[PDB]
Amino acid sequence: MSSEHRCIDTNVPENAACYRYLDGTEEWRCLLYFKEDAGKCVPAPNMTCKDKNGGCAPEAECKMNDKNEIVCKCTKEGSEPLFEGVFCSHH
Repeated sequence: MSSEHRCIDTNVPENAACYRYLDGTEEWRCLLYFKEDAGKCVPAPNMTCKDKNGGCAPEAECKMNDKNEIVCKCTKEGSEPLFEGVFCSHH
């Protein structure tokens, strides 16, 4: 990820990613196969797309793979997945 969007204000939970937006706000999200609860990212090995979009960014498409794997897709053109699609960004 680009250095400008690394978080610098938030003490990020374990097993979470964090993105700092242009407006100065920061958002942390648990990594895939983890689920958020009060500041902790709990292991969630069989979470599905029905539970908060599988942990994929809200604007992403979540698909279940044949192996029961979560596949996030960033659909906007020139959008690319960060952290396997927990966030989607331009380039």
